[PDB]
Amino acid sequence: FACKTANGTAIPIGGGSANVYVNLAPVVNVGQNLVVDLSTQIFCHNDYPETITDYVTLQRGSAYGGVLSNFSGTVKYSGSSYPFPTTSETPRVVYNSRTDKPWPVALYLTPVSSAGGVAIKAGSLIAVLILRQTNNANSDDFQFVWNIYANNDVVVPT
Ligand SMILES: CCCCCCCO[C@H]1O[C@H](CO)[C@@H](O)[C@H](O)[C@@H]1O
Ligand code: NA
Repeated sequence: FACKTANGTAIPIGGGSANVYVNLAPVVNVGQNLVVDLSTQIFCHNDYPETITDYVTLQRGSAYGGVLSNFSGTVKYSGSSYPFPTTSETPRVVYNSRTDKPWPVALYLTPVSSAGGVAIKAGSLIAVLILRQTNNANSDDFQFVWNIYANNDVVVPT
C-alpha cells in the first residue's frame, strides 16, 4: 500500500509525508463556502490485492494558517460529514487494486465573522490530514501525512 498526489509526489509502503498544493477560489464572501476537494489530488493503491485487503481512514484533520483563524469547517470522507478540525477517526475505505484510486476527502470551509484579510496566504500551510492504513493480513498500521498548502491568496470581502 502506497499513495501519491496527482503530480506523482509519493509516500511509500510504511507511510511518511508529502505536500499537496491546492488551488482555492480567490474571492469568498461570508455567505459562500470555500471547498477544497482533495480526492482529485491524493491517490492510493494496494500492492498485493490478490491476497490482502487494505483499509484506510481519515485519522485526523487539523487546520493551519488562515483556514484555522478565518474559517469554520467540516470534512467529508467517503460521503459522510465530520467536524473540521476532526475529533476522532472515521470508518474505513477499502483499497483492493494496484491501480490508483482517489482518497475521498474534501474540506468545506465557511468564513467566520472576523474574516477578514488576507483570509488565506499563497504558499501557506492550511491543513494536515493523516491517513491511517491497516490491512487484514498483519500488524501494519501506518500513517500517511498530507501537508496541504494554498497555491494562492484568498480574499474575503468586508
Ligand atoms: C507472499 C507475501 C507477500 C507479502 C507482500 C506484503 C506487501 O505489504 C505491503 O502491501 C500490502 C498491500 O497493499 C499492505 O497491506 C502492507 O501494509 C504493505 O504496505
Ligand atoms: Na497534485
